[PDB]
Amino acid sequence: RRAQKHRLRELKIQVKEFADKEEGGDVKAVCLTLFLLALRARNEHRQADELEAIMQGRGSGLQPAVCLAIRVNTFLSCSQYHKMYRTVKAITGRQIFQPLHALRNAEKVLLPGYHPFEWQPPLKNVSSRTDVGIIDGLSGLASSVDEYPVDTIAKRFRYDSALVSALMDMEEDILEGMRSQDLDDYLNGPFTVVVKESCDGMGDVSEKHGSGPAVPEKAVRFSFTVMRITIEHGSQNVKVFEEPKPNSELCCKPLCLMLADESDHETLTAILSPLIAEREAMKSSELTLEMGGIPRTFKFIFRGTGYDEKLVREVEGLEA
Amino acid sequence: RRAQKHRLRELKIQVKEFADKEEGGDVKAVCLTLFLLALRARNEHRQADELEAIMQGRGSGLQPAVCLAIRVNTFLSCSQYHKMYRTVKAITGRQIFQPLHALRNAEKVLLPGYHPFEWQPPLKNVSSRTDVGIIDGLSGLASSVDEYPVDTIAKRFRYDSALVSALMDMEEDILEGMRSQDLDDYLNGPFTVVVKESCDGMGDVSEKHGSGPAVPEKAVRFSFTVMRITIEHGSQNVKVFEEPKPNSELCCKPLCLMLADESDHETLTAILSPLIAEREAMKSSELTLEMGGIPRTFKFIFRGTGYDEKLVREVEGLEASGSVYICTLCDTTRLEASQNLVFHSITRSHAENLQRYEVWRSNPYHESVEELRDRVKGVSAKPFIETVPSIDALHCDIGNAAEFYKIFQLEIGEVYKHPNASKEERKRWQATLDKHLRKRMNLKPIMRMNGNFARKLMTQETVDAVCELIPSEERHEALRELMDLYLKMKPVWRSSCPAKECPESLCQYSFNSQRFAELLSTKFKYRYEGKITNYFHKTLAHVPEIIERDGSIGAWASEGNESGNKLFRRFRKMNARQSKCYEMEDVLKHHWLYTSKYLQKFMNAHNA
DNA sequence: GGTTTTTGTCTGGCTTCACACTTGATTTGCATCACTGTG
DNA sequence: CACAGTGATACAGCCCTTAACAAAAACCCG
DNA sequence: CACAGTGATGCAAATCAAGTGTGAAGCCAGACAAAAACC
DNA sequence: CGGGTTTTTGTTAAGGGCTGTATCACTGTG
Ligand SMILES: [Ca+2]
Ligand SMILES: [Ca+2]
Ligand SMILES: [Zn+2]
Repeated sequence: RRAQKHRLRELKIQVKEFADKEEGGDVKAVCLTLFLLALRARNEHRQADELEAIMQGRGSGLQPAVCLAIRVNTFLSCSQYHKMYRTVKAITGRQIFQPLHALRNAEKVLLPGYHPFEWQPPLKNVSSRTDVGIIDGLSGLASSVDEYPVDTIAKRFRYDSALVSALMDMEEDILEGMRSQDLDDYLNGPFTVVVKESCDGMGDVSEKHGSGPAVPEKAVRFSFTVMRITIEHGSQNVKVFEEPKPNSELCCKPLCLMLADESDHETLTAILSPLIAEREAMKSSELTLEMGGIPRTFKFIFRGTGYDEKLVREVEGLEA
Repeated sequence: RRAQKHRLRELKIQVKEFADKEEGGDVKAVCLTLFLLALRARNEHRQADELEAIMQGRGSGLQPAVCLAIRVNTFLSCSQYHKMYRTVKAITGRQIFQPLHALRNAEKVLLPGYHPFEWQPPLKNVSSRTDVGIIDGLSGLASSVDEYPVDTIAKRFRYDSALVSALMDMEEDILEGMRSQDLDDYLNGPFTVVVKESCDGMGDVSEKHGSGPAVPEKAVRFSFTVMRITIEHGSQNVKVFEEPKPNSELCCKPLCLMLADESDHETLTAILSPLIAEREAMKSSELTLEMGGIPRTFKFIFRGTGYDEKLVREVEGLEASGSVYICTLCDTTRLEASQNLVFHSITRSHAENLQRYEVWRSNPYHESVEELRDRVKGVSAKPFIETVPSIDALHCDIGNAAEFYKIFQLEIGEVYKHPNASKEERKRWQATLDKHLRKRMNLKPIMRMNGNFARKLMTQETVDAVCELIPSEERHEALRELMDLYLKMKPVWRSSCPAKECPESLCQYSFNSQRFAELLSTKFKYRYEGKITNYFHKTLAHVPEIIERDGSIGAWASEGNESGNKLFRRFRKMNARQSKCYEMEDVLKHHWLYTSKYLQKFMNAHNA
């Protein structure tokens, strides 16, 4: 490297002084172009195509989004992925899989708290901030010695931000659906979105050791799916996206996981009150989101169909 | 392509004149150097390495062996690997990975039954064929409706085939160790191989649907691992290998997997008889096997230590498990063991148990039931598996920790002043002990005691948190000193090399044992007058003798077999066919592939 | 209209990739089989 | 002293620019 | 009428290795000649 | 045999950016 730099001590100087004049000072692009022309003069076309793919990250590389998709949908843990990446490094020599920090950087885009959303009218009792991530499910429940004892752990997502992330994960799907029925592409009619929220407790979940309250060995999950999305066109309505597998495990997007008891009622109400408040506030509100270069509005219709009979009774008044 | 030549016309002239006058005339090469310099300055070393690889010899494409190694060690299943390979191919273009059929072809080298071998003394009662794979564990037992009913599903490797597969998987480690010992390389002396047999029966395995016998919901695994390999040189032998993690899940090798009850002696013996026949046949023979192009001979020394207390009682011939004869190494009654607590001797063996069964059956002296049992020292059944006298470290620790838990539960109630207590009092003692244990050291209450619970409860903070609930001070000091004694005792029978990393502890074990025994006999007369646990008996009597006889206690423990049991459920649920007739075979093959070591060095290529 | 950029061509000569036929010889892809797991 | 995870976080290693100087290996010829 | 596995088996589709003479395409030489977006 | 010339490789310190590994309290099969 040092010998090449010392021999090439001037060539960089005049190529950069020309780049400052002809282009602006982008030495990498002009050097790549000159290499491509040199290869063409030497008559290698497949090699030039491969180099172009490499510069575009197609011939190799496996972009971090693709690597994260592989790791997540292959049910591979982070440590196992690191082992596989390290051994592929050592053997092949190139970088076929991306590093864990790159995966984690690409992770933040899909998680809630990255896109900007504005409400009109603003949601009642819901903050207008657009960077809320994983918040405590207790909603700041009083946990001193003087009040009702708390023995639950709950991490939950704000309902509106979670809906924004779920809608943005299917941006291409919504565009394709709107293209399929020969509608426009920049149409910004008010979308009508129906969401099936399902809550069901579990049993025989092993309580762990470690610092925390006397947590019972029961877990209650809250989740929602996006069933269908429609736009208002002309006098009637037309569907854009319909889930082909409504009962699959790939559509039951989680919302709020608390390791509490289903039979216990006070803690259940305390933890699930904020979500119901947000849902009631959003029942009559309009969500604005920058959907692929054109702002479009959203509407929400909620159906609580995914409850078993015992929880339905325990919630909606009925006894036993 | 054409509209970009008129920015480069005014530059290629000086580029090529410089190349002619200084480099020699090459333009593509000098531009390669310039582009590498620019890319490395821009901090695009990934692209720089890709360009270097593509311009140099193309290293694209992984070997089927390394693909299989990744697929097995990264805990992956065939369908997930297939979709990973499909997406990688479809996106990258070139086929970096290798297909499932190629991986399946490449995995026949490691599985037993593909390499040639022979025995210099022809083994008795077993075929010399060298192309046997997974053979039925039932050994062709009669399944006719008229015969004794069968309810077991067993798939099994032949013992010598598994041994030769393991040995020439071990081949390159053996060669590397031989080089590292400053010896020759092509020497072919009588190798001695020491292997460890571990057997344990599990529970709560979910029986599947489908055609098959009335199989129970219990499983028994029979696994072995290679510990030491030695070869003779002049007047001494050299340690050609030594297992670094004898208790890991990467060393125990599955050999015979069956779904049968541990205590169902009928089917247990029915399935394990061929294994003992093979062990007896090959315990007095010699194996000739090529090793890197040069034949080498193998001797075998066989030891059984991976057996739990109940399984030793069942297969060695002791009464049931409780009896009055408590130890599996010495013939001493529970009361006599409770009064002596110090001095004993290891005096049981498989041949002694066989002859004692012969005496019990024939009754050569015309004597009654009680006196005959007294003469036969509790042997009331004929043994069928040879096991050496040893101690299972994990179960010993678990039992000792449970006993200490009960001692704390009693002491927080001061039973020494209240000889009579009620069930409500005992329940309240248990509840307060659990609450304060949680509050102080933060352990949840459990009903079956684990080993992590043992390790966390065997601390000084434990006796601290207990004694802050005991009003008296004499109990405080007694518990503290007993706890210190136990912590000084534990390292000896839990370390891989007791004679290396714990010399002072090993030396002081005897004095600590005497102090512990007399402390119990004096300050704990309310628990240990006329009765003591077999695990305390073992720890206080037999551990130094076993150290002197063997070399280490704990390297032969059942930690590896427990880890294999952990792997068994994962393999059954994600890496095996979900049918009652092929699941066991698939689990056996995948577990053998995982425990293979040729597929493990590939994932440690980063240190090369 | 001026100015600059962007494509187009010119003929002889060079290299570089695809194929024209045939017969095997592999490698690779995907459907089938009776089952599980969370209730 | 069971041993291989399990994932987020933070610090260390390696390497790029500036520019002038220093230690070291290969031929030429008196 | 849940749905994503679970791995071995087996047949069908795809790719290729062997022989040399073609075509078909990209590019090199330095120079001349029309379209198109800002004034 | 050794200056003399030419070429190869490294070195000093201030910053930026990617990459690798140790650390934290825990898990499970018992
Ligand atoms: Ca349920
Ligand atoms: Ca067991
Ligand atoms: Zn004993």
